[PDB]
Amino acid sequence: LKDFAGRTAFVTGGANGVGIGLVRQLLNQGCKVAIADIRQDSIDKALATLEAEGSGPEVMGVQLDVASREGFKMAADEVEARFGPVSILCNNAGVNLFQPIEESSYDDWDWLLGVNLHGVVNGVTTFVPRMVERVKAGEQKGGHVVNTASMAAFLAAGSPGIYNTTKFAVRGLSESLHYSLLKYEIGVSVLCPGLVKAGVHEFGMEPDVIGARVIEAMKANRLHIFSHPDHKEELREVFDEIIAEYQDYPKDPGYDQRVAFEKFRADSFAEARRQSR
Amino acid sequence: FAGRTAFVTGGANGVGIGLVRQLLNQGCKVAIADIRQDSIDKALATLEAESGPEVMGVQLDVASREGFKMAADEVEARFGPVSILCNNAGVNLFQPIEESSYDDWDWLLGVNLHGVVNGVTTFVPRMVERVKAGEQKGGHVVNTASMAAFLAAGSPGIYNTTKFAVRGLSESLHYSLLKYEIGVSVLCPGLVKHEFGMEPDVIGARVIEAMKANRLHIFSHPDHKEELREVFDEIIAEYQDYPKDPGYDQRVAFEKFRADSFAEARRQSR
Repeated sequence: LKDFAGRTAFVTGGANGVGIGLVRQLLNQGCKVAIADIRQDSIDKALATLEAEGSGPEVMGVQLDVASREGFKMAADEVEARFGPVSILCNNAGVNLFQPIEESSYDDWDWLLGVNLHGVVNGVTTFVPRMVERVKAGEQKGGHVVNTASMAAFLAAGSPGIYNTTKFAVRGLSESLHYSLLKYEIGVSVLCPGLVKAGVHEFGMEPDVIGARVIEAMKANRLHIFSHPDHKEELREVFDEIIAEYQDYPKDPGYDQRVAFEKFRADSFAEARRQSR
Repeated sequence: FAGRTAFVTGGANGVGIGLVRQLLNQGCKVAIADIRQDSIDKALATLEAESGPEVMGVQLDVASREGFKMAADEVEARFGPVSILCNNAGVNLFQPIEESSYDDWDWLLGVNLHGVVNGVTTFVPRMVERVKAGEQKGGHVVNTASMAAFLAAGSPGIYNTTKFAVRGLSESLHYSLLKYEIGVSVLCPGLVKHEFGMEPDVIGARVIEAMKANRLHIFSHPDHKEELREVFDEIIAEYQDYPKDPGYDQRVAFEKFRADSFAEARRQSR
């Protein structure tokens, strides 16, 4: 992704937290940015303070429930009418609920799936096919999709069960999209933060620091953005344990033929990853 | 195992019928649930051709929450409380995400994700209440994901998305159910029997052993171990040796703490 100047970006959950940091840093790269958020009140305050920062003519707000496919289309059309084609999409909207799954209701699944999973599906489905059409037409060159997952996309304990489910799903979506969009040179990253700012609420990473790390990772088309170096050792141990779960099973009939074919699609996939790096 | 009742979705063939047969061969009573009536009937015919007083069939669209509830009720009215749940229904679609419509998402999410959500929401609270009442001891939920829960290429994008989600769901439920001694496994097979795919009976047999160990990931296939080791190495290699940001020292002290607790839960699990 060369040069951000003159590009239009759309950021869901853009009104605060990780979102406002992304918006600010994109602005700092010369992007026009639309803040999309569920609450009009949060949007107005974000716009107020970005105007106070001097970015006024480069930002707009659009009230949006990311769970709504209809709403997402209408919001995209509005932003593209005002600021022109969007080539950067940050699906950053998210909600949480600290509960194990066996204590969670169908209403709880619907609420979290709508915002955390559908929001990303809807963002991707609204914008990516537009991007792909513009690229095939020579009307767009390059672009990026950043989806905010979590370290919960790797490290899943008992709670928050539904959250961990939606974050693993966002990771699988993002990894798949990353490989399918290489041919169009649209980048895809999944942002996997730890704690964002007992004093717990106090020592989380600053959204602006996360934002800077994201911009650099987008420039690299880095698949996994580990904004936090915190979990490296733990994740390595978790990985070692999964590998340790392989059992020393006997060859079933058809094994040699199957592995021969398998090493074949394995080669094509390692080829796709090698081109990604 | 003997005397337990199991409920298997997509139970009419592939992996599902492998699990059904092997579960039947441990002395379980087994309900085959599947969306297609005649599939069920074919499976029931094959199995009678081998006891049939211990197997039943129930038509079910796993995407339907009301349907799942009624199927659960029917099974438990005839065979008794279900203590083994295999959420094994699944569909695939070989397409990248940017070429997939909302209808494609709704279909695959319906079967592959909502199926597991519905199975778990229908049955697990019943199991937990019974464990709490001292009416049930032990139990198991096996969810069929795929090696696509680990190895996600451009296609099939929606399929990979649903399988990551089932894996994340299974891992979370495994840890939360430990205190009720209800086991949870995610079955991650490679190719199933098209002439060199693994026999479903062999997958089922390996699943039964893993259930007894409460093994979190069931890698039925030795095939992918080296490939997966490589993927994990590349993921760790994406970590960036970033500078210490403000609060880093406190934050990392806290993370070592919750990691310690989590590492403890995993050691207990093993």
